Amino acid sequence: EALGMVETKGLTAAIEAADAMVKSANVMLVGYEKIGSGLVTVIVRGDVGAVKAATDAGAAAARNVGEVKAVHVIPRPHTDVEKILPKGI
Amino acid sequence: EALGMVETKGLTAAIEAADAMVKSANVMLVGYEKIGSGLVTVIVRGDVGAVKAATDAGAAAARNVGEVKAVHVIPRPHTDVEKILPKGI
Amino acid sequence: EALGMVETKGLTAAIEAADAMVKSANVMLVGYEKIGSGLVTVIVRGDVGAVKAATDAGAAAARNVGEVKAVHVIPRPHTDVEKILPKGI
Amino acid sequence: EALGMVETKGLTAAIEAADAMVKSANVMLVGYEKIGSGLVTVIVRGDVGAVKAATDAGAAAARNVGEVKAVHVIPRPHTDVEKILPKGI
Amino acid sequence: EALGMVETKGLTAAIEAADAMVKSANVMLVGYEKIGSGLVTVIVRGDVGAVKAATDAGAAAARNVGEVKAVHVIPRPHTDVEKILPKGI
Amino acid sequence: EALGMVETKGLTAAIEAADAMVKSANVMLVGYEKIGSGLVTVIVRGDVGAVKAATDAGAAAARNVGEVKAVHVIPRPHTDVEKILPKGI
Repeated sequence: EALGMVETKGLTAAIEAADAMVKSANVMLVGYEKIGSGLVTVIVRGDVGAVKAATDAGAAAARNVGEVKAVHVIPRPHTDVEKILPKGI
Repeated sequence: EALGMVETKGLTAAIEAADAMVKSANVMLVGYEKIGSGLVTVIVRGDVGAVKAATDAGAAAARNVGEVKAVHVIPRPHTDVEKILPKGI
Repeated sequence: EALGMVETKGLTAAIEAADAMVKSANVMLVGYEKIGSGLVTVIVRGDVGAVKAATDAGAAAARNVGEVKAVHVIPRPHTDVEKILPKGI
Repeated sequence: EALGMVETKGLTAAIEAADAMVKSANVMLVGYEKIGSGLVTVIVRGDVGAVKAATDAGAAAARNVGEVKAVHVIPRPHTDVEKILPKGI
Repeated sequence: EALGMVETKGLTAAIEAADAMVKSANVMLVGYEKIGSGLVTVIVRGDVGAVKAATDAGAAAARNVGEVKAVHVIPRPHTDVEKILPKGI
Repeated sequence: EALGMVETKGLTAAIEAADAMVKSANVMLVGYEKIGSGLVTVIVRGDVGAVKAATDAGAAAARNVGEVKAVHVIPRPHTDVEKILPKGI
């Protein structure tokens, strides 16, 4: 299934991206990852069409609240890449 | 229930936002999250009217003590978004 | 009881603030919190008069050793705010 | 076996590097390491030819998503160096 | 007993300060603390005369290796301040 | 025994320093330490002659891959300093 990512500087902007993502399309929220430096990445899974719409809506909503750094979609992540992503853990 | 967020650079400014928030309106303090880089987000729950007043009072009080980065309100966060927020944990 | 906070960039300046605080007035040292980015906040509890004198003495002593970021006093923190502060833990 | 490394500022750019790496050549994804400051390093193992192609494809794909910091290949890491690398842990 | 502190940006400069401190005077190495942002503080205990000589020698040696941020001596730290310092833990 | 240290900004440059160190002279790799801010220090032990050659080779190799911050050698670290260094832990 497709992979969606919205990366922000600040947790507030992230939470906004998350909410806007799940509300906008039929994607499931995997959760958020923080790599320090105030960087937070929100991750969602679903069909490519859904994930694309969600990520667009997420980044849009996030820019209003804070600083958006990265936005990307992977229609079909390699299986090995799955194991470095959470299921919601 | 509504979601309120005040994000500051520095814990001191955050504590001020927190105190001012709960004192100003009938919101419950969920706690604070730190994503590194000195970024701290204070989270509260309550009715939209309460949360809005609290967050306004929080950011105002916080700017006097330190550096306010983000302030946002979500009147009704998606259920999936609930699980990435603490209850007070 | 009153709440006192001295926030510094660097642990050395913090330790100086701490020592100067407890020596200056009758406040109890709750400990120090670090939110990353080199930010360290020293926390004390006591009567408002004591905490005010301590924090003044703390920030003064700290500026000589390092970089002071924030200094604040809350004469009576809301009860909910208590649970996000340590007792000395 | 050869060692491949792609280091990015941001987790999103890293995930892109990872996916592009395993899809491009026959390398196994060891995982990613984060040393703070938003720095994330994706690690792969395989034959030198495979690892070289993967890392090229990884950095290329990553620059489109975010900020690439370092890209390196070690055809035969010393055995002692093995123990400071994960197996996928 | 007296308290000595040498704070550096980088672990290498810190290790140099530590070695130079214990070699220079009769102070016991409590260890080092890191508050993030690359800030590392080396802590020693002993008589004020010893600690003063050690810290001077520490900062001198450290500037040659890296970046020294803070250097301070507390001839007699308050007892409460003791509990926020390690014994070597 | 002698102590060798190579400090880099980024894990990739560090791994390169490590590999180049053990391959260049007869030093044992203690491991690497990260103090945040992307700072990583590679540590090796051996005879002073070996450690000196290793550290030279390490820093040289590391500058090609990334950013080298500090390079230092301690021919005979004080015993107390031993306990703040890993054995390979």
